[PDB]
Amino acid sequence: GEELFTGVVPILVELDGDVNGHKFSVSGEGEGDATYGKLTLKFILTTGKLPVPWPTLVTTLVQCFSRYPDHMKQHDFFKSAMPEGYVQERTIFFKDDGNYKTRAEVKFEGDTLVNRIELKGIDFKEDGNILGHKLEYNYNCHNVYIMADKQKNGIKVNFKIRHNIEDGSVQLADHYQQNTPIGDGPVLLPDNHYLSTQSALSKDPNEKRDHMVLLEFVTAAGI
Repeated sequence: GEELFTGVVPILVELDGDVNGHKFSVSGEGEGDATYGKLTLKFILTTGKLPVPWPTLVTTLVQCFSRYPDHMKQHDFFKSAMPEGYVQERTIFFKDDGNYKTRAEVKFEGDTLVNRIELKGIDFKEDGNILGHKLEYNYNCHNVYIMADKQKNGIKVNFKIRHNIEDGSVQLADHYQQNTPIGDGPVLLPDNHYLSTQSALSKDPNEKRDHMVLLEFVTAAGI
């Protein structure tokens, strides 16, 4: 698994979502440098209207591209799971608003690491922060504490996101995630540790379409 990320690995992201009955589809393209922990990615609205601000979809739209220093390479579940992949299942709640429920399967189609997603979002208020587009186009460093689940030969990941709002307030969003290998073969089940995470949103000055340009850095530590 580790040996498949030695390089700059191309990457594709297909998203299908359905927020309060608002169907859409997104389509990301970019590479990933596991060595540098580094993601570069253009996103693209392919079908329909976007009922949600992009920062909401960030954590949803490849933890196998996290940098693991040599002394906890024996903790890198995401990459051992390869090339057959893993299932990443999340529910995100939004304090005093709705929630997303998220299934996705991540794996190589040949040389291309593919991330294909179902999303479904319910009980968002027509005049709330989310559907109202009340969110500062930005993103803050976050930590992702990763504990094991021998029970389901997988991992369990608690973290929260502080979405900046236009007012000055914050729209927190509690993430409950569990990752399980698609194949049947042995994986590395880490000791307790986190991933320090950095996301920078931007725009293509030459893209008429509704898109996101995203530079990420994910390094591990803690151990």
